[PDB]
Amino acid sequence: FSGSQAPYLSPAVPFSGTIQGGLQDGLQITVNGTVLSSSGTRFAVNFQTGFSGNDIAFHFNPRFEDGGYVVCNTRQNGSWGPEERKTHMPFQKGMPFDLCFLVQSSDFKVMVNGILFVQYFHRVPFHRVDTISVNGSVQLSYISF
Ligand SMILES: CC(=O)N[C@@H]1[C@@H](O)[C@H](O[C@@H]2O[C@H](CO)[C@H](O)[C@H](O[C@@H]3O[C@H](CO)[C@@H](O[C@@H]4O[C@H](CO)[C@H](O)[C@H](O[C@@H]5O[C@H](CO)[C@@H](O[C@@H]6O[C@H](CO)[C@H](O)[C@H](O)[C@H]6O)[C@H](O)[C@H]5NC(C)=O)[C@H]4O)[C@H](O)[C@H]3NC(C)=O)[C@H]2O)[C@@H](CO)O[C@H]1O
Repeated sequence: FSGSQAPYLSPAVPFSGTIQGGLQDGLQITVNGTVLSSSGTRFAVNFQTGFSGNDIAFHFNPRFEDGGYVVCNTRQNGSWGPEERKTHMPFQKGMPFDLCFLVQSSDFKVMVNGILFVQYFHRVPFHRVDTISVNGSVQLSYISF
Protein backbone atom coordinates (compact mmCIF):
# COMPACT_ATOMS: atom_id res chain seq x y z
CA PHE A 1 0.00 0.00 0.00
CA SER A 2 1.18 3.51 -0.86
CA GLY A 3 -1.81 5.78 -0.12
CA SER A 4 -2.41 8.27 2.69
CA GLN A 5 -5.13 6.63 4.77
CA ALA A 6 -4.25 3.21 6.22
CA PRO A 7 -6.20 0.42 4.55
CA TYR A 8 -9.05 -1.36 6.27
CA LEU A 9 -7.67 -4.91 6.23
CA SER A 10 -10.05 -7.90 6.19
CA PRO A 11 -13.04 -5.73 7.15
CA ALA A 12 -16.14 -7.69 8.18
CA VAL A 13 -19.30 -7.23 6.10
CA PRO A 14 -21.47 -5.27 6.72
CA PHE A 15 -18.79 -2.58 7.09
CA SER A 16 -18.93 1.16 7.70
CA GLY A 17 -15.82 3.29 8.15
CA THR A 18 -14.59 6.85 7.98
CA ILE A 19 -12.86 8.21 4.88
CA GLN A 20 -10.19 10.46 6.39
CA GLY A 21 -10.44 13.99 4.99
CA GLY A 22 -13.63 13.08 3.10
CA LEU A 23 -13.91 12.42 -0.62
CA GLN A 24 -11.60 14.62 -2.66
CA ASP A 25 -11.08 15.07 -6.38
CA GLY A 26 -8.41 12.56 -7.38
CA LEU A 27 -8.93 10.15 -4.48
CA GLN A 28 -8.98 6.47 -5.42
CA ILE A 29 -10.82 3.97 -3.19
CA THR A 30 -10.43 0.23 -3.78
CA VAL A 31 -12.75 -2.50 -2.51
CA ASN A 32 -11.07 -5.87 -3.02
CA GLY A 33 -12.77 -9.13 -2.14
CA THR A 34 -14.87 -12.06 -3.33
CA VAL A 35 -18.56 -12.35 -4.16
CA LEU A 36 -20.20 -15.03 -2.00
CA SER A 37 -21.93 -17.97 -3.71
CA SER A 38 -25.07 -18.72 -1.70
CA SER A 39 -25.33 -15.76 0.72
CA GLY A 40 -27.71 -13.38 -1.11
CA THR A 41 -28.22 -11.91 -4.59
CA ARG A 42 -26.92 -8.35 -4.08
CA PHE A 43 -24.11 -6.28 -2.64
CA ALA A 44 -23.44 -2.56 -2.40
CA VAL A 45 -20.74 0.01 -1.83
CA ASN A 46 -22.06 3.28 -0.38
CA PHE A 47 -20.30 6.63 -0.30
CA GLN A 48 -22.23 8.43 2.38
CA THR A 49 -22.41 11.32 4.85
CA GLY A 50 -22.06 9.97 8.38
CA PHE A 51 -23.24 6.61 9.63
CA SER A 52 -27.04 7.00 9.32
CA GLY A 53 -27.32 5.76 5.72
CA ASN A 54 -29.98 8.33 4.81
CA ASP A 55 -27.60 10.45 2.76
CA ILE A 56 -25.69 8.34 0.26
CA ALA A 57 -24.03 10.34 -2.51
CA PHE A 58 -23.29 7.18 -4.51
CA HIS A 59 -24.79 3.70 -4.05
CA PHE A 60 -23.14 1.13 -6.36
CA ASN A 61 -25.28 -1.98 -6.24
CA PRO A 62 -24.66 -5.14 -8.32
CA ARG A 63 -27.72 -7.42 -8.45
CA PHE A 64 -27.46 -11.04 -9.57
CA GLU A 65 -31.09 -10.91 -10.70
CA ASP A 66 -33.02 -10.52 -13.96
CA GLY A 67 -29.95 -11.42 -16.02
CA GLY A 68 -27.49 -9.52 -13.80
CA TYR A 69 -27.36 -5.72 -13.67
CA VAL A 70 -25.90 -2.92 -11.59
CA VAL A 71 -27.85 -0.09 -9.94
CA CYS A 72 -26.26 3.32 -9.42
CA ASN A 73 -28.20 5.81 -7.31
CA THR A 74 -28.17 8.61 -4.74
CA ARG A 75 -30.15 8.83 -1.50
CA GLN A 76 -30.85 12.36 -0.17
CA ASN A 77 -32.68 13.17 3.05
CA GLY A 78 -33.71 9.50 3.21
CA SER A 79 -35.13 9.24 -0.32
CA TRP A 80 -33.74 7.35 -3.31
CA GLY A 81 -33.49 9.10 -6.67
CA PRO A 82 -34.03 7.72 -10.18
CA GLU A 83 -31.83 4.65 -10.69
CA GLU A 84 -29.18 4.39 -13.37
CA ARG A 85 -29.01 0.74 -14.44
CA LYS A 86 -26.28 -0.91 -16.44
CA THR A 87 -27.66 -4.19 -17.82
CA HIS A 88 -24.32 -6.03 -17.68
CA MET A 89 -22.85 -7.89 -14.69
CA PRO A 90 -19.04 -7.61 -14.43
CA PHE A 91 -18.87 -9.65 -11.19
CA GLN A 92 -19.55 -13.35 -10.70
CA LYS A 93 -20.82 -15.29 -7.72
CA GLY A 94 -17.97 -17.08 -5.97
CA MET A 95 -15.31 -15.02 -7.78
CA PRO A 96 -12.66 -12.54 -6.56
CA PHE A 97 -12.90 -8.92 -7.72
CA ASP A 98 -11.03 -5.65 -7.62
CA LEU A 99 -13.39 -2.68 -7.54
CA CYS A 100 -11.86 0.80 -7.83
CA PHE A 101 -13.59 4.16 -7.49
CA LEU A 102 -11.77 7.22 -8.81
CA VAL A 103 -13.29 10.55 -7.75
CA GLN A 104 -13.22 13.18 -10.49
CA SER A 105 -14.70 16.69 -10.52
CA SER A 106 -17.77 15.63 -12.56
CA ASP A 107 -18.12 11.92 -11.76
CA PHE A 108 -16.96 8.74 -10.12
CA LYS A 109 -15.08 6.49 -12.52
CA VAL A 110 -15.75 2.88 -11.49
CA MET A 111 -13.28 0.19 -12.59
CA VAL A 112 -14.00 -3.51 -12.19
CA ASN A 113 -11.02 -5.85 -12.61
CA GLY A 114 -9.08 -3.15 -14.45
CA ILE A 115 -11.84 -2.16 -16.89
CA LEU A 116 -13.81 1.08 -16.66
CA PHE A 117 -17.35 -0.14 -16.04
CA VAL A 118 -19.42 2.98 -15.38
CA GLN A 119 -19.15 6.74 -14.79
CA TYR A 120 -21.58 8.12 -12.23
CA PHE A 121 -22.00 11.85 -12.56
CA HIS A 122 -22.27 13.54 -9.17
CA ARG A 123 -25.81 14.41 -8.11
CA VAL A 124 -24.75 15.94 -4.79
CA PRO A 125 -21.44 17.46 -3.63
CA PHE A 126 -18.89 14.67 -3.12
CA HIS A 127 -17.01 16.74 -0.50
CA ARG A 128 -19.81 15.93 1.97
CA VAL A 129 -19.00 12.21 1.81
CA ASP A 130 -16.97 11.12 4.83
CA THR A 131 -17.90 7.43 5.19
CA ILE A 132 -17.74 4.25 3.10
CA SER A 133 -20.02 1.26 3.69
CA VAL A 134 -20.06 -2.18 2.09
CA ASN A 135 -22.94 -4.60 2.60
CA GLY A 136 -24.45 -7.77 1.16
CA SER A 137 -23.07 -10.89 -0.44
CA VAL A 138 -19.33 -10.26 -0.34
CA GLN A 139 -16.29 -11.04 1.77
CA LEU A 140 -13.50 -8.43 1.76
CA SER A 141 -9.72 -8.64 1.62
CA TYR A 142 -9.26 -4.86 1.97
CA ILE A 143 -10.57 -1.37 1.43
CA SER A 144 -7.69 0.94 0.47
CA PHE A 145 -7.12 4.60 -0.36
C1 LIG B 1 -49.24 3.94 -11.95
C2 LIG B 1 -48.68 2.74 -11.25
O1 LIG B 1 -49.40 2.02 -10.56
N1 LIG B 1 -47.37 2.50 -11.43
C3 LIG B 1 -46.69 1.41 -10.74
C4 LIG B 1 -45.31 1.87 -10.24
O2 LIG B 1 -45.46 2.89 -9.28
C5 LIG B 1 -44.50 0.70 -9.67
O3 LIG B 1 -43.27 1.19 -9.48
C6 LIG B 1 -42.63 0.89 -8.25
O4 LIG B 1 -43.04 1.82 -7.28
C7 LIG B 1 -42.49 1.57 -6.00
C8 LIG B 1 -43.10 2.53 -4.98
O5 LIG B 1 -44.46 2.22 -4.80
C9 LIG B 1 -40.97 1.72 -6.08
O6 LIG B 1 -40.62 3.04 -6.43
C10 LIG B 1 -40.40 0.77 -7.13
O7 LIG B 1 -39.09 0.95 -7.36
C11 LIG B 1 -38.23 0.10 -6.64
O8 LIG B 1 -38.02 0.67 -5.35
C12 LIG B 1 -37.22 -0.14 -4.52
C13 LIG B 1 -37.24 0.45 -3.11
O9 LIG B 1 -36.66 1.73 -3.13
C14 LIG B 1 -35.81 -0.26 -5.15
O10 LIG B 1 -34.99 -1.10 -4.36
C15 LIG B 1 -34.03 -0.34 -3.62
O11 LIG B 1 -33.12 0.28 -4.51
C16 LIG B 1 -32.16 1.07 -3.83
C17 LIG B 1 -31.35 1.84 -4.86
O12 LIG B 1 -32.20 2.61 -5.70
C18 LIG B 1 -31.31 0.17 -2.92
O13 LIG B 1 -30.59 -0.77 -3.70
C19 LIG B 1 -32.21 -0.56 -1.93
O14 LIG B 1 -31.51 -1.46 -1.23
C20 LIG B 1 -31.28 -1.27 0.14
O15 LIG B 1 -30.07 -0.54 0.31
C21 LIG B 1 -29.74 -0.29 1.68
C22 LIG B 1 -28.46 0.54 1.71
O16 LIG B 1 -27.39 -0.13 1.07
C23 LIG B 1 -29.66 -1.59 2.51
O17 LIG B 1 -29.68 -1.31 3.90
C24 LIG B 1 -28.46 -1.69 4.57
O18 LIG B 1 -28.37 -3.09 4.80
C25 LIG B 1 -27.19 -3.44 5.50
C26 LIG B 1 -27.08 -4.96 5.62
O19 LIG B 1 -26.76 -5.56 4.38
C27 LIG B 1 -27.16 -2.77 6.87
O20 LIG B 1 -28.25 -3.22 7.66
C28 LIG B 1 -27.26 -1.26 6.72
O21 LIG B 1 -27.41 -0.64 7.97
C29 LIG B 1 -28.48 -0.91 5.87
O22 LIG B 1 -28.50 0.48 5.64
C30 LIG B 1 -30.86 -2.51 2.28
O23 LIG B 1 -30.62 -3.79 2.83
C31 LIG B 1 -31.17 -2.64 0.80
N2 LIG B 1 -32.39 -3.42 0.63
C32 LIG B 1 -32.45 -4.43 -0.24
C33 LIG B 1 -33.76 -5.15 -0.36
O24 LIG B 1 -31.49 -4.78 -0.93
C34 LIG B 1 -33.34 -1.30 -2.66
O25 LIG B 1 -34.25 -1.82 -1.71
C35 LIG B 1 -35.94 -0.86 -6.55
O26 LIG B 1 -34.68 -0.98 -7.19
C36 LIG B 1 -36.90 -0.01 -7.38
N3 LIG B 1 -37.12 -0.55 -8.71
C37 LIG B 1 -37.21 0.26 -9.77
C38 LIG B 1 -37.52 -0.41 -11.08
O27 LIG B 1 -37.05 1.48 -9.72
C39 LIG B 1 -41.12 0.95 -8.47
O28 LIG B 1 -40.72 -0.07 -9.35
C40 LIG B 1 -44.54 -0.51 -10.61
C41 LIG B 1 -43.86 -1.76 -10.05
O29 LIG B 1 -44.40 -2.10 -8.78
O30 LIG B 1 -45.89 -0.84 -10.90
C42 LIG B 1 -46.52 0.19 -11.64
O31 LIG B 1 -47.77 -0.30 -12.09
